[PDB]
Amino acid sequence: GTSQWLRKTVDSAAVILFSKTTCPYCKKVKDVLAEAKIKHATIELDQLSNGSAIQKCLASFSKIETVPQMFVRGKFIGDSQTVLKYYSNDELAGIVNESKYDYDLIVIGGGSGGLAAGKEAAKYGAKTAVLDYVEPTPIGTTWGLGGTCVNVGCIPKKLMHQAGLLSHALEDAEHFGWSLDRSKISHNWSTMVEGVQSHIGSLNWGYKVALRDNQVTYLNAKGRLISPHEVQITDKNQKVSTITGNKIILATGERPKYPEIPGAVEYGITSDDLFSLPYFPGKTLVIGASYVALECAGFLASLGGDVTVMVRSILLRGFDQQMAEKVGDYMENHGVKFAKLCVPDEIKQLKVVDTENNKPGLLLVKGHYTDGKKFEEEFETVIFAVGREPQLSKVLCETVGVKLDKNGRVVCTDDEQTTVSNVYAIGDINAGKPQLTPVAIQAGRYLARRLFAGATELTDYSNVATTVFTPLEYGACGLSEEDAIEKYGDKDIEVYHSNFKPLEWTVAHREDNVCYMKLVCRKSDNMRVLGLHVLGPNAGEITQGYAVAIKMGATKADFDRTIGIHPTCSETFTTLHVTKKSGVSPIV
Amino acid sequence: GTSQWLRKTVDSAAVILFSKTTCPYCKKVKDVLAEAKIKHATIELDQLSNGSAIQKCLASFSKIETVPQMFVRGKFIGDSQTVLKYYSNDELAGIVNESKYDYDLIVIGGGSGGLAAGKEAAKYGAKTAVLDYVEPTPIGTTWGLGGTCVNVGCIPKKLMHQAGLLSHALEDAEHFGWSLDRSKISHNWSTMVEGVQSHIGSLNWGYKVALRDNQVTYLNAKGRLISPHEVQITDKNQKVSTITGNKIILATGERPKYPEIPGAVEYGITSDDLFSLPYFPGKTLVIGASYVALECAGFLASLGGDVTVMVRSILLRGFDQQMAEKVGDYMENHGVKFAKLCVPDEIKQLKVVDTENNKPGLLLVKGHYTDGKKFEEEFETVIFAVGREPQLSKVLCETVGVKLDKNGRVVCTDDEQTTVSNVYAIGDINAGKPQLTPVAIQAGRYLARRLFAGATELTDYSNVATTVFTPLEYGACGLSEEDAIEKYGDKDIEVYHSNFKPLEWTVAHREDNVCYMKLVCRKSDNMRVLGLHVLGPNAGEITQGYAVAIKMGATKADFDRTIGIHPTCSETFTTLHVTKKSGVSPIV
Ligand SMILES: Cc1cc2nc3c(=O)[nH]c(=O)nc-3n(C[C@H](O)[C@H](O)[C@H](O)COP(=O)(O)OP(=O)(O)OC[C@H]3O[C@@H](n4cnc5c(N)ncnc54)[C@H](O)[C@@H]3O)c2cc1C
Ligand SMILES: Cc1cc2nc3c(=O)[nH]c(=O)nc-3n(C[C@H](O)[C@H](O)[C@H](O)COP(=O)(O)OP(=O)(O)OC[C@H]3O[C@@H](n4cnc5c(N)ncnc54)[C@H](O)[C@@H]3O)c2cc1C
Ligand SMILES: Oc1ccc(CNCc2cccs2)cc1
Repeated sequence: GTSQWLRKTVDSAAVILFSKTTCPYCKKVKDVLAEAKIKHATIELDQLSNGSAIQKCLASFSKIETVPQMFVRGKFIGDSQTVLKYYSNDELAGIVNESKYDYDLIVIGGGSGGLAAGKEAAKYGAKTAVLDYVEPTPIGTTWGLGGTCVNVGCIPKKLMHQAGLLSHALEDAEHFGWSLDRSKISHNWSTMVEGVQSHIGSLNWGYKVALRDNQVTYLNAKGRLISPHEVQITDKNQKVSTITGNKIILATGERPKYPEIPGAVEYGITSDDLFSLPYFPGKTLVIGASYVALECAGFLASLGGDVTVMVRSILLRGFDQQMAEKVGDYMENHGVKFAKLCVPDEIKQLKVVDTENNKPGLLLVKGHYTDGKKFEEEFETVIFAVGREPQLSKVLCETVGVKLDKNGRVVCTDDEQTTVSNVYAIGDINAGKPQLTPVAIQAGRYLARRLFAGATELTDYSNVATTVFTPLEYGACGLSEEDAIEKYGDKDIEVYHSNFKPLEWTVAHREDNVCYMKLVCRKSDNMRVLGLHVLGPNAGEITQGYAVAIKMGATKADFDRTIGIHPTCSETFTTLHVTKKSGVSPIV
Repeated sequence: GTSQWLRKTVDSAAVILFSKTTCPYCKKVKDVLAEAKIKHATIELDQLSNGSAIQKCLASFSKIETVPQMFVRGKFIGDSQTVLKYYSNDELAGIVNESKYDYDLIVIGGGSGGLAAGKEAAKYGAKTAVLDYVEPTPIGTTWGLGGTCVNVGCIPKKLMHQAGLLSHALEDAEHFGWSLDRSKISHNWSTMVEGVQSHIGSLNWGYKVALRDNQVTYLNAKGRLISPHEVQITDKNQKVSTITGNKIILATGERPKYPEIPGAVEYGITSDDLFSLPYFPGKTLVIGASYVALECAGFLASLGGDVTVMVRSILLRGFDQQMAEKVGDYMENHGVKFAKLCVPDEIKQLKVVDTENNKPGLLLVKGHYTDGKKFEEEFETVIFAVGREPQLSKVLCETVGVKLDKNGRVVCTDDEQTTVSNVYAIGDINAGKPQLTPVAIQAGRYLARRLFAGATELTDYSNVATTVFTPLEYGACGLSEEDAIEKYGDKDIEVYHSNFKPLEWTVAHREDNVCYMKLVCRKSDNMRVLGLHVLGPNAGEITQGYAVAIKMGATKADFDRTIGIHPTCSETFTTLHVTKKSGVSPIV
């Protein structure tokens, strides 16, 4: 019953006050703790819907059933007079700071989930340490605090995506009446990297400050869990030492893989390097077909580069494959070339990168197709986006006993708990969860509230919406069409779909029938919406609101009875009617 | 119950077949009707939850209980042998064209709702006429088929808005690395208007083609209803004649109002003239405070014009007022001048418009502030945006019986029926309804299904989302905050809000804390979202999807459990936490 909740909370919380709102004796303790700069969690029992039962089990720890009761790391401290006695005797500081370990929580990894978990834990009185270290790339690139998204991920690529998009606005401008001469317009790579890097730098520093003003200790060190409560750390000056913590959170994420071919590590780069590269890549070869590969090929072509993408098999594996093909067809018609069904064999250096003059090198790529024929072409730059992976042998001593799945990711319960009872993992290294930054932040926030504040909310990991930021963006929430058919049978699946054309595209003389959307619906369940898909401008802003409706179990009927906002792209979802089974064309 | 439905359906349907999806006799009649180009509604009894009692109740009209049964305008026509016999003998075409009236449906008004009702009715075999005539403005402006939105509303105004937004792309371009000199670039009004008008012309054409292909009769004539079934039509040649119909749908919309001051009609213009003006307005005074006024002042400013808005009292009366003031503040910080608490007293002409050199005139405007001080200034163009009104005197003879509310709008039941049992009204003139194109369209399609296909679905007019396309856009769904407090009391209303900054605005050096959103919730009803508000870019794309969740009863918890898409603006709705009562700052 309620009893096992209360004991979990009391054993885990660092400082926690069971209080009531209309209690002037409770206010006296809150104010004293606030003046002493003592942060704590608070459980207002008159607001929880079974506070009476809780007030009874409290007596199992404190032998009293009144309010307030203050606890520190599992130990009952006093009622109002006892804490007030400690305070006027100068004994309150040394009691709240009494712990078996150096910290209440050590977070290994200062990325999206790590930093989120750390700040949230500190709010409730947990002495917290956050460790972060950025191991350099093969050519030596390195960056500041924040993790992959901040430094070499979502933030720089979308800013470069946006620089690409601005090229369309210079194309459109004559049709809308602006007199600029588009043919004498060049883009400057290094100017744009400076502005992107400058915003990035403002985020590293913002994070360092945030940690400081939350009383979190930031340690720029490499962590290693040598035992369930012991984390070993290495300085930037090689200096080694050991710190201890009650709870450990692992949040060290992933890094880009390289194919095992001669020349790859020596002569190629990855996305870790692309966002601070000091020279324009030049004629580029992007090898791979994930969203990283397609997004990066996309904005290089838009900034005027000569870009080729080498695809082993298909585009965007695991995504709706009608949509992936539409995405890829847009790119192929708007200046991205593809070497389909082709694979690399080696990279040969012909020219070394010129640091002085700020120029790329020259490379020779040898590959072959699946018919056997040979690929041979020279490129100034070669980017590998062939997947990402964790390296938990650098982080996690095998003797500690954290169970890893077959890819190297951490097996966790639905509350992020590992096979060692005090160790948890969040974000990209949590086996089988969506690898996305908002997921890592919600995971790490919600988990901090459970350990140190007595919350019960779990992170919900299903139907998390995504957006691929290719030249024509692709937004999705829910099942792909092939997955929905394979799960319920083709007779049980109805798909409503339609092309559309942004009103902005009419005067600009753009394509009529490339933008596309569809709803995938289960017949036998009130036409429930299993998955939404849209290819068009601003696809993230379009998709996001519908993720709420879908989390609430939206049906086709719900979409019909809601009225559109006009003129928008997104309103076309409110009047879909052509089914795929009908065979009627979806064009405009 | 069921009995009354079946008799309403049989009485107003034009041609209707009762059928079942398995019956191969019914398939025989469908094929004859198809081959004869006979359009008809079809009800498939085995797909309806009470097809048994319906099939029995059919015998009250036909004296048989079997399927298929074919009816024409209330009269039972036969089973399969009788239909086949009529076809075989050349009698079927005459039977199905038998009517007491010229038309099953006459639509007075060819705009958003009118066109939508007509096309839908035609699909089920209703012989349909739509009338549309555009009374010219005071200076002579006139336009083609489609209504106010297509020709002088949502379509031209968003295109002009979009031209204005393009100016920020060219400001933003230098910071993302593109070379162009923003200073040597200028805008050509007439080039822009040619592109807008070209798209509008292709909409005028598309609609005449759609009516032709649906066998709808289109008469470019002004309609007056003289009796319940008699519509008097007047030619572009002034020829008068009378046509009759079973059902009448009034869908005549509204036109701009003018203040009763000297010189307003002679020398001012309205939005009806703005979108096709052959010269650039020049220095402009917009008189009004509605969305029309603010959206037009907005794009005129972004296109380099010298723009002043003259406001009697407040901005955007009827919208959440905190949101309205953030809208006006933004416009004022970006080049729109405001003359506050001011009203105009007369317009004097200093220059006649120059048709020759294609230039505007010159005008002197006199007015006064609410404290008596005088207003006096020169402008080249004065645009009145002081409301809109219907002119049902020109459509509706007194003696017919159609009740009007005190505004001239038509009083209708929740199924759009007027005080005259066969006359209906949809769109802007339907009293008490949100005056929006998606609304007018949905009402027209749903009503046509009920008249001629046996449908029961009503149009749901509650919580229709909206977007105001000012320089910084404002999307909304549900109640204003002040309305929500007036209705439930302050203690029962919680408001979560935050500022935000688009990632696109970081490198562009745009403002940190100007974009804003809030959720207005009800504490006693599970923290139900009563109103959603967002000021920022793509606010209509942002808001639309959430309208579906609001319709389904979404709470604050529903927003919390959904994960955001990153990086987006709209993802801010998924982690809102600062409340207004807490007094914490909403900046970031
Ligand atoms: C090119 C690219 C684009 C992306 N775009 C998007 C997007 O648009 N939207 C989206 O939602 N997601 C996007 N992602 C994914 C997103 O970046 C990740 O899901 C997210 O960053 C994972 O966060 P995390 O907290 O799990 O780990 P990370 O953010 O990777 O942070 C882990 C941190 O811990 C550090 N660390 C590692 N080992 C140690 C150690 N032993 N000691 C100390 N510190 C250590 C790492 O160096 C790093 O700083 C993108 C990823 C890439 C590569
Ligand atoms: C400047 C402006 C901007 C707008 N922007 C938006 C927007 O962004 N989004 C939105 O949802 N709404 C917008 N609206 C509102 C939208 O235009 C109306 O809600 C919509 O047109 C209502 O459609 P309706 O069918 O009721 O009327 P209308 O579209 O006005 O159609 C009525 C038609 O009937 C004709 N008619 C009138 N009298 C007769 C007669 N006696 N005989 C025959 N024909 C006749 C009229 O000339 C007209 O063609 C805007 C309106 C304006 C003025
Ligand atoms: O809602 C909107 C709809 C279209 C646009 C302009 N289109 C930009 C693009 C051109 C090519 C790919 S994306 C802006 C907002």
